Amino acid sequence: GRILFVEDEDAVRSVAARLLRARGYEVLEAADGEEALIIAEENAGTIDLLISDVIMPGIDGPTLLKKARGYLGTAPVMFISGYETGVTFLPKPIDIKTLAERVKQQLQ
Repeated sequence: GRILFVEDEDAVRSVAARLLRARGYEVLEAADGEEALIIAEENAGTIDLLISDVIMPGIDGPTLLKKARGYLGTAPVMFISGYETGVTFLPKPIDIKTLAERVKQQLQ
């Protein structure tokens, strides 16, 4: 499954991305919404899931969704934070077992 994972905190993003790759997903990482929007455009219609932090330097995750939803098609979207159809919310700190369960549910 091709996941676009948008998270400004490098160590949080990298852990989650590596653990998702260990489960067989392709994970395209972005550190901000402006990078994510370019990735979404260049991969339009091939992304299966967007996972995004809510509050990030630059545009927030929900604004990214508004800009990127067309490139994402019907892909589900999962927002994450320590604080439109197919939109879910997972609190931080992220538990990998729960993250993997939710990714699987949204993709199946």
